[PDB]
This record gives sequence, structure tokens and C-alpha cells, in this order.
Amino acid sequence: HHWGYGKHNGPEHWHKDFPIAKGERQSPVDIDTHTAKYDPSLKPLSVSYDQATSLRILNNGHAFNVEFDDSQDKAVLKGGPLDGTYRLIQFHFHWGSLDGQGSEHTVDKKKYAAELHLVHWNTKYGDFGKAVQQPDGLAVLGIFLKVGSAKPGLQKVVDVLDSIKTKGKSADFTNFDPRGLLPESLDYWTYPGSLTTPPLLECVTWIVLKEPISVSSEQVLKFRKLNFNGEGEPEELMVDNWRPAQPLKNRQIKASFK
Ligand code: MMC
Ligand SMILES: [Zn+2]
Repeated sequence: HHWGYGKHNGPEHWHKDFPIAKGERQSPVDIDTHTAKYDPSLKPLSVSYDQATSLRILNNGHAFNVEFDDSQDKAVLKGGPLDGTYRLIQFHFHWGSLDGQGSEHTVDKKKYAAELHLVHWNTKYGDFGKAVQQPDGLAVLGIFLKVGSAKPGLQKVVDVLDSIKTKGKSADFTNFDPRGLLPESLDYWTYPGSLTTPPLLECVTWIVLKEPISVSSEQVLKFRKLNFNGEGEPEELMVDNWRPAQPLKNRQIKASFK
């Protein structure tokens, strides 16, 4: 398959190879804060990243992914809306060409400068590939980025991007602590949705944190120097790698907080 974010292969085209693009639980969505209902039955989220073991960073021609060892319960997400244990496999971001767009989820139609996705799979399904055959196979923790002060825990990521400029390039990225990417509060919204890139599979319990992290203009500027293209192809800056909000259909967004 041959998909991207431009006019000729972007989100409006995806449904041809991936008909689920027009499905009943697609992501992202707009989070209308006045329709999301506080659910007192939701447990606190448990983010257990102490033993996280990062492996590599990769430019896949769409975004960059930091990949983890998911063989054992090293870095897991539990609680909140989730039954059982979900293992961290990778994180990546979506961002804009300018600060007024870049997020996938929106909050009362507000677009943030970027959005971080920490992707986890349900350990009752044994591996990630099996998990994406299940409606509760994945849990993605989404975190908005706004431009302000630098996020120190992001800097190691920023510092390596020069080495993975183009599609297919990777670099060692062991000993990275994803706890440094989290805001103070774990207040969240949650709803059932999908992967936001092809193959757009409808497997995801979304957990979107209310509090954005702040990153510096210099940090996001370095994201925007990456390339979608491979080396030796015309340069196309990796910006605006976000899918717009999709129809909510018959879904409810729940809030963990009043
Ligand atoms: C069914 Hg994913
Ligand atoms: Zn994503």
C-alpha cells in the first residue's frame, strides 16, 4: 500500500484501500467537553514505566517511532477503563507545519501543535499482531503538546532526529525513559476507536490526557525538519502528519474527572 498525508494520497484517499476508514469507531474525534460525562466508576490510570526498555528509533516515512521490548510486562498501562494489562510497544507523534495544527484529537475543536501516542497491546492476546484482531486489543495513551517551555524528557528524542532524517533510517535508542513525556495530571477522556493511520483497525481504547505537555519552539522545529521521502527522492518535509477528526457515530466519551 501507498498512503501518506498529501493531497494525492492523504486521509481523503485512505478508504479505497482501507474501507474501514468509513467505519463505526474511527479515530481521532473531537472531544466535546460539555458532552463528555464524568464517570465516577472509572479507576485511576496506572502507568507503570519503571522497567521500560527502549530499543530503536525509526523514520517510517510517516512519522518516527521509538520502539520498545514488549516480551515481558516491563512497561505497562493498567486501570482506568482497561481490563487487564497492556504492554508498551512504541510511541510516536503527529504534528503540524505551524503551531495551530498538528493534533489528531481536538478539544472543543481546538487543535494542539502536536500529539504523542504511546501504543500498548493487551497481553491476553499474546502478541501485537493478534491484538489488532480484537476490539479491545490496543490501548493508546494520547498526550497533547503545546508550545511553551522545553520538555526536558523530550530532548534526547530531539537530539537524535538529525540521524534519522529520511524514510527507512533508524538509530539505537536504548535507555530512554518515557515517564519524562508525561504531564503532571493523569486526568483523561476515554472512548472506543481505531488506529489513526492505515490500516485503521478498530482495536483501540483511547485514553487522551486532559493536560497538555509544553515543548519549546526549538523542539517542535526539529520535528519539522524530518523528511517523508527517502534519501535521493525530492525533499518533502514531514509536517502535517495528522488525520482530522472523524464522525463520533454512536459513541460516548467518558471523563475521569469532574
Ligand atoms: C478487531 Hg481490531
Ligand atoms: Zn498516532
